Amino acid sequence: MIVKRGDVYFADLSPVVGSEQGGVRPVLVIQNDIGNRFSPTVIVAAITAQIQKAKLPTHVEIDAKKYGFERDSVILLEQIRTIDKQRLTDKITHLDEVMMIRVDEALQISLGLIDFLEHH
Amino acid sequence: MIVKRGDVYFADLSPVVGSEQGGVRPVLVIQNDIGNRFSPTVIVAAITAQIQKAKLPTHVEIDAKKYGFERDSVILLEQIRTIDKQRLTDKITHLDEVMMIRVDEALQISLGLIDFLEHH
Repeated sequence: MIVKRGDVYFADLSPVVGSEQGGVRPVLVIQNDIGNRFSPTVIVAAITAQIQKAKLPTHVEIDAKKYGFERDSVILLEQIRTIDKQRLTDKITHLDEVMMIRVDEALQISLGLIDFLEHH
Repeated sequence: MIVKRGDVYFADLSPVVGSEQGGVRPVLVIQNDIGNRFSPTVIVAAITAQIQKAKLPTHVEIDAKKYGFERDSVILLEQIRTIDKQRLTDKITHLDEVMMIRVDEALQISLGLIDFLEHH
């Protein structure tokens, strides 16, 4: 119910079609905190353990040791979903300010809000 | 490329969970144009004709007459989704720069990059 931006929860993103990221996996809350408190829905970015290195400017690496993670992981700002809050299950961790500034950069690049080819 | 940021397509969003927007409905391409060229996925915002007027800062009105819609509609920047391109069916229209400026502001608000409302 009462999530905060920067929180990481488990969520089932299934069912999916084609190259949509499915499965029960960590997701990062990226919605504003007004909707996070008051809305039945939340906007999340999928997290994967299939890669550990950011290949693209829409990727942000998570160090497993520093956070709640079993494996070094990558937040995929190209894989964003508005999900009903019923999909969220247990909380895993909360990302710090420096991590979220990286997230904001990748998220703005993903959504064409700032330049893709610029180093910011 | 396939689609361009600002393109509006029908997309088959079914099935969904809870308060997620579903069905076959118009959606607005909001992913950057580099991703739109190369990626199998596209990021979109759901459009609804259940509401005609924007009374929340995450909402942008679409005038049907101007844009070749059947019914005046609202773009819901709190309802955004990465979908496989296979979900896109027919192109409806392309929103102009004035509309896309309003979208970008609604997206910044939705995603907590600027204040949700003006703070006294």
